[PDB]
Amino acid sequence: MLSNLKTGNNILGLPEFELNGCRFLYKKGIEKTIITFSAFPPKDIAQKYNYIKDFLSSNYTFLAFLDTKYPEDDARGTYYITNELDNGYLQTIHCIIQLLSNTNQEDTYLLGSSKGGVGALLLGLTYNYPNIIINAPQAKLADYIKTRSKTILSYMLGTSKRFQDINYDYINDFLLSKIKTCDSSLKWNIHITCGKDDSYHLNELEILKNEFNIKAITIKTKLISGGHDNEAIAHYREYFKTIIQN
Amino acid sequence: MLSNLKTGNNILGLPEFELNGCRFLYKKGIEKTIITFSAFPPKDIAQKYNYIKDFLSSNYTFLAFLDTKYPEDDARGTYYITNELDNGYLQTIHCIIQLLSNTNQEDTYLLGSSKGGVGALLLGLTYNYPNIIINAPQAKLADYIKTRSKTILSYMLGTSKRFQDINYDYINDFLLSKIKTCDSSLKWNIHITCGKDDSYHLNELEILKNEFNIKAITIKTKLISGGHDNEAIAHYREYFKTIIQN
Amino acid sequence: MLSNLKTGNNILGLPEFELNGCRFLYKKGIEKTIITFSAFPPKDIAQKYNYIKDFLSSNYTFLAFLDTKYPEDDARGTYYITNELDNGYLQTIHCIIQLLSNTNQEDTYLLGSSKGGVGALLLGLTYNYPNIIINAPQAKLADYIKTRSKTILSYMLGTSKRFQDINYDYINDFLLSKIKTCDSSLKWNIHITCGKDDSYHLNELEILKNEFNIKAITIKTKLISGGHDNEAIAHYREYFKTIIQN
Amino acid sequence: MLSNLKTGNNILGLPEFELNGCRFLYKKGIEKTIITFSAFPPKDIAQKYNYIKDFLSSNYTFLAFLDTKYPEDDARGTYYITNELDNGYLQTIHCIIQLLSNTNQEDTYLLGSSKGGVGALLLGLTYNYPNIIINAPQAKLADYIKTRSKTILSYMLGTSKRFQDINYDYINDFLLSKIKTCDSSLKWNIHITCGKDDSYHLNELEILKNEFNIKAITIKTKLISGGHDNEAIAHYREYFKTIIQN
Ligand SMILES: [Cl-]
Ligand SMILES: [Cl-]
Ligand SMILES: [Cl-]
Ligand SMILES: [Cl-]
Repeated sequence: MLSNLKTGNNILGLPEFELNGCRFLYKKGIEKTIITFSAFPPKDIAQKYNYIKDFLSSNYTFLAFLDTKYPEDDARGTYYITNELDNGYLQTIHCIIQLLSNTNQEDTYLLGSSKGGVGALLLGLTYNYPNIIINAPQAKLADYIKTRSKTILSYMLGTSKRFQDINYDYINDFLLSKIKTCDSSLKWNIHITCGKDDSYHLNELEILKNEFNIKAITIKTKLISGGHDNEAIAHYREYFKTIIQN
Repeated sequence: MLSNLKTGNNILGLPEFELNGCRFLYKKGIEKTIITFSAFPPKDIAQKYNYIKDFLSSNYTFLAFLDTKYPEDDARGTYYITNELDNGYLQTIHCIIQLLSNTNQEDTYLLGSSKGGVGALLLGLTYNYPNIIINAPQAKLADYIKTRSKTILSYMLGTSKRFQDINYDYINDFLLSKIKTCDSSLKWNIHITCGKDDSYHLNELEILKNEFNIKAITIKTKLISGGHDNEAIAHYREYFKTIIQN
Repeated sequence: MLSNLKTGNNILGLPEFELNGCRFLYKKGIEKTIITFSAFPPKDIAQKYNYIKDFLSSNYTFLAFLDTKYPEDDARGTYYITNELDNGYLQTIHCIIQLLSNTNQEDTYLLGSSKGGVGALLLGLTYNYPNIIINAPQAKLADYIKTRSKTILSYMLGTSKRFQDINYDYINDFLLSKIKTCDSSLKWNIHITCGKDDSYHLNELEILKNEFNIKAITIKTKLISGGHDNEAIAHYREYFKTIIQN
Repeated sequence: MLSNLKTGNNILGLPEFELNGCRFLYKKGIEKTIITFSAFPPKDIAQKYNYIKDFLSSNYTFLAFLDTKYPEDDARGTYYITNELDNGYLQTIHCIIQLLSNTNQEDTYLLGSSKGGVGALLLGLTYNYPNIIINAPQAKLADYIKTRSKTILSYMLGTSKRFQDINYDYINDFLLSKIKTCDSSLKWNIHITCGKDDSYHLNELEILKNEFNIKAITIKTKLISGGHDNEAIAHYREYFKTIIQN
C-alpha cells in the first residue's frame, strides 16, 4: 500500500516514498503527468529532486525520482543502472509510473539535466515514452563518472581485475545501445537543449545525434545561454515550460 | 495508466491487465488483500487464475497472477523465474501489489497450490509477506518440472552442454535458497496443507520443513483428504477460507 | 587427400574410406548422384552398405554411408546422431557429398530403409536435399532403439541418472524436430513406402505425415507387399529404380 | 558440387567458395598443399585471405581460409571457434582440406600470423597436420580478444552473468588445452617466428613453449625484425618460403 512505502522524509510538503530501493515523490493531479530525474549533487550532499517548484502550482500529476542508493560510501547514484549492470532499476521506475499515473504515454513528459537527462533517455527509450525534454546529457557515461567520483566508478567496475575494462566499456555505451535498439516506428518527441559555452556536452550531443541519425529518428535541439551550469538550467527550465504549456 | 494496461480479456467479470509481461486480475475491495498464483495446467490448456469464485462475494481486494508467457511452444510458465533465472518477474508482482493494494502487509494473504504454492513462497520469502497459506508445494523444482514438461525444463536449462548440470542444480535449489536467505526475525504465518495420499509432496514438505527448522521458523501443517488432485484442492479451499475468516 | 582416407576394406570392388569417424564408399559417375544409408545389422554382424548391386552397372555417381562406430561393445550405430547428441556426424556426411559429388541438389537421391530411411530424412531435412525416397522409417527413435539394443540405448542416454529421461525424450523427438524446423519453401520430393503388413511402421508413418501436414509440406506414400522384412525391401528397391529411371 | 559453392567473389583471380559457413579460396596445383588462415583486420575492414601473392607463381595447391562470420555487428571472426565454443568450424576446414588436397599430410603446410597462427595450431594439433610454420600466436586467447573487440569477446562469453568468468577461462585456455591433449608421438615440424620488439608475444611464445616442453614436443623458434606489425610479417613471409623450398 502506497502510504506504507513512506520513508519519513518530506520535501517542500511532498512525502517521500521508496519501493525496491527506488525513492520518489508523488502528487496526483490532472491532464498531464510530469516525470523528473535527479542529477549528481556535490560530494557528501544528498541527492535532490528536480523541478518541484516549477509544478507546485501546476496541478499536473507529478513524479520525481532519485538515483540508486549504492555505493554506501558515496551514495550519489549509478546512472540508473543496477549494480548488476542491468535494467532492474528502470523496471521499478516504469512500474511506479504505469500504476500511479492517470494519463497515457502521449500526455507524459520526462525531464532532467546532465545525469538526469540520461536517466530520462534511458527510461523513455526502453519503455516508449515519446516526450523527452532534457538538457546537456552525456554520451560516454563511464568517462563522465570518472570525472565526478572515483569511488562510484570503481564500485561499478567491480572487484575482478579481469572484468574492469570490460565493464567500463559496457557502462560507457549503455545509452548508445538503447538508441541502437529502440523502436524506430514510434512518433518520438525528443528535445535536447545545451549551453552554447558547454563545449564538452556540445560534442556529446553530436555523438547522440549521429546515433539517432543512423536510426532514422529526428530530434530537436536548441542552443541556450551558459555552460554546464545554473545559467543553462535556468533557460532549460524556461524552455520546457513553454513546450509543455503549448 | 492502469486502465491502459487492459488486455481486453475478462474472467468471470474481472478485467485482465498486463504489465511487463505479467498478466493479472484486479478488483478493488476492503479490509483484506487476497493474492493468488496459478499452477501448471495440463498440456495445451491455457494458464488459469486460481480461486476467483472463492472471493467474489467476499468484497476483499483481490489480485490473481499468472506465470510467465515463455517458452512460446509450451507456454505454461517457468515457475515465476525469469529466463535469466533471477527475480525480475517476482519484482514486477511485488510492485503491482504494493501500489494497488489498499491494506497493510499483515492483512495480505498469499494463496496457491503446487507450482502456485511455490510462487507464493518465492514472493513471500523475498519481500516479507508474512501470511502464506498454500497446498503441496515442491521443494526440488527441476525434478518436478521434468515430470510435467521436458520442453519447459530444456528452455530454463539453456542451450550450452557445459552448463546443463549446473543450471539443473541452480533451478532445483532456487526455493531452498530463498529459505536459507530469508529474514528469521519476521513474524511468519506460514500454513502448508498436503493430501494424505500425496506421498511425493509429503516428502517435499519434509525437505522444506527442515530448511525452515534450521532458520528458526516454525510453520503450521495439516494433512487433508486426497492425493495431488482436485480432492485435496477442495479441502485446501475450505482451509484457507477458515484461516482468513478467524 | 581422398586416397589416404582408405581403411583397407573393400566391398564388391569398391574401396572403403573414412573421414572423421564416418565410413563411406564412393564411385564417380555422371548425370545423377545416388546416396544410401545403412540400417541396423543383427547383433555382432558388421554394418552393411546398402544397394551397391542396384547401381553397379548404372554409371551414376554413388556414395554409401555407414552409421557411427560407438559404443564399442555393440557398434551398430547411434542413428546418425553424435554421442554429443548433435549434428556433427550429419555435418561430416554433408561435406563429403558436397565436395565429392558432381551433380547439383536436384539430381541427388537419398535412399534407405528403417534406420537407413531415418538417416536420409535427417540429412535431407537439415541440408535441403529435396529427393528422399525411403522405406518404413521410425518416428519415435528411442522407443525403437530400445527394442534393438539395450547397450546402444544406455550408451546414448549417458551415465548421469538425472539426465537419462531427458536424453531419452530428446532422442525420441530428434527426427520430429527436423520436420518442425525444416524449410517449407523448398520443392520437397519425399517418397515413403511401407509394407502393408508392417503394422508398427504404418503407425509411425501416420506420425510423420501429421508433422509434415502441419508444416504444409506434401509427401508421397505407397503401400507395398510384406512386413518389416526382405519382401518389403525387394519391392522398395523396385520402386526407387522406377522413380529414378523416369 | 564444388562449383555450386561459389559465392561469386574473386580475389586476385581466385574464386571464393563457401561450405557450412566456411569461406575459402582454392586453386589446384602440384607437389605441395599450402593452407593459410586469416588474422584480425582493423575494425570495419573485411576479413582478408593471407599470403596469396606469395604462391601465385608457385603452382602449388593453395587453400586460404577466413574465420567465422559472426557476430554480425563486428564480423571479424571468433578465433575459429564456434559460437558453441567447440570444434565444429575446425571440423569443416579439415573435411575441405582432406578431400580437395592432392598431396600427403607430410607435404601440407599450415601458415598464419597472430590470430591466423592460432587457427593453424588449433587445426594442426586437433587433426595431426605436422607442418605448422606461424608468426607471433597468442597463448591466452580471451586476454588478447579483449584488446581488439569487446563486441566479439562479449558474444563468445554469452549472456549469462553467472557464466562470464567460467567462459572467459574456457576461451583463454582453448589452445593450451589442445596442446595438453595432442599426440606426443607424431613427428611434429612446428616453426614459430616472432618479432624481437614484440614483447607481448615473446612472452606468449614462452607460455606455449612450456606446454610443448612438458608434452615432449620440441619446436623451432626464430626472432625476426619488427614488433607485432607488417615488418615482422614481411620477414615471416621470407622465412616460410625458405622452409618450404628446402
Ligand atoms: Cl550530473
Ligand atoms: Cl503444478
Ligand atoms: Cl533398422
Ligand atoms: Cl590478429
